[PDB]
Amino acid sequence: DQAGKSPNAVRYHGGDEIILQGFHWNVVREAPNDWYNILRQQAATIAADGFSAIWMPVPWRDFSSWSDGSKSGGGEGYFWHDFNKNGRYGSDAQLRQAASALGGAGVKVLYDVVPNHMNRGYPDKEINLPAGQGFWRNDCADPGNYPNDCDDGDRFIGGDADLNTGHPQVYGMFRDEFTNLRSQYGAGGFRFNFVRGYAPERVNSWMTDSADNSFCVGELWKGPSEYPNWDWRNTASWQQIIKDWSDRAKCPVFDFALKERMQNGSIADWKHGLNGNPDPRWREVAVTFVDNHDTGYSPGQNGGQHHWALQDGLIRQAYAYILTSPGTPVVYWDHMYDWGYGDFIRQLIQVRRAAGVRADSAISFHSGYSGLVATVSGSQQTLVVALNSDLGNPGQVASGSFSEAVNASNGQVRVWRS
Ligand SMILES: OC[C@H]1O[C@H](O[C@H]2[C@H](O)[C@@H](O)[C@@H](O[C@H]3[C@H](O)[C@@H](O)[C@@H](O[C@H]4[C@H](O)[C@@H](O)[C@@H](O)O[C@@H]4CO)O[C@@H]3CO)O[C@@H]2CO)[C@H](O)[C@@H](O)[C@@H]1O
Ligand SMILES: [Ca+2]
Ligand SMILES: [Ca+2]
Repeated sequence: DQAGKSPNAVRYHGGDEIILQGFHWNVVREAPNDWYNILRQQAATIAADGFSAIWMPVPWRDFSSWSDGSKSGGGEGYFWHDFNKNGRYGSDAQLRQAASALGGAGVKVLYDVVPNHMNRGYPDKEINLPAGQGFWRNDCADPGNYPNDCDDGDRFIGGDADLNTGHPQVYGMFRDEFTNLRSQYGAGGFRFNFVRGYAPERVNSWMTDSADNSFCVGELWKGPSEYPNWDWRNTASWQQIIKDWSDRAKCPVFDFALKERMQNGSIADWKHGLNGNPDPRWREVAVTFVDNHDTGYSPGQNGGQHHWALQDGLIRQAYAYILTSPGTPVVYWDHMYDWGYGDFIRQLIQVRRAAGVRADSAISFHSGYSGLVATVSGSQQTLVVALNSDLGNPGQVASGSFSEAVNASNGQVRVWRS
């Protein structure tokens, strides 16, 4: 496991990670207080499957609850009240055991952290920040969903639970928790939630202070149309928006550019995500995914959130693409362990590793065939990927001797190695 910073000092940890998203939306409902036991028991399996890191749920206890019609939720971690680890996923003791098992098996543990807001109204919590001291966004005049003097980012819905992450004392509080997670809970890095809610630069500061050499990823989900009309971003590509955040936070960013193309474009257009960018400084910072707990379905209740879910007919194609291309891929718990795509994903992980494909590997797209046809220059081997294509043989598009590595869904998914 190579472990440096990119040529632009972005914390991609060598550019060779393969991450497993360690949970789905309904875990606290389906395996109440048992999740960490489940991960401890699966640790060896996860490690054997080929994952170098696991994205853990928010460790901070969440006893929130909400409901609007048919839809209900809470306790998943995004509306935590204090840093106590005895939450709905399991106890502090179980977390430590879980993190120890994962780490023991060579899997780095990445924690999901929510610095933007907290469950302000929770009657029994260990963290109580009073009003009138500048700890909250609403300690200042709050016009709309725009930075105010108490919060240099967007607000979460109403903004009444938004923290002034820039307040010396709030910053310091998060800083200390990140260091704790690293020193007693075996953190190898963090997944930053709702990155639109506070300054990119603050993420860099936090990383510098607590885990400079760790892996980090930011969740920036905000389209061009969400920026003000006078902002350059209102007319920029999804790629430029996430790339800009990454340059400032010095952390890799979720490829929402690729996700938007998977949802709205044709398969041939998948070449427009950040990870397909001809400049390695651009594609190496992309953190690719097919679905997550927000965008995809989850076993259980209401099918989870499914805010921007990939149709089942493209799941295999979607995984074939992210596992064989540049950037850093993320595999969704469910596709891997619930829905039966596990064997298929296992195969591709092996292909990725044997070819020596990494964050900055070169990718070329071929224009003369239907579907998506790409040539990937791994450090060990060259890959020819043809998805929903009429391509006849790898030799039509690449020089060399190729063997078939993957052939699934009636040739809709084909991968060849040199
Ligand atoms: O006190 C502040 C606000 O509190 C109340 O908000 C409720 C929401 O109405 C609920 O829908 C819910 O919010 C969830 C949200 O549904 C869920 O997607 C998740 O959101 C994450 C998401 O994973 C991710 O995309 C990311 O970008 O950030 C989001 C925020 O972390 O988690 C949310 C929190 O559980 O629950 C909240 C709070 O209970 C109230 O209705 C508001 O008016 C009020 O302003
Ligand atoms: Ca690494
Ligand atoms: Ca905010």
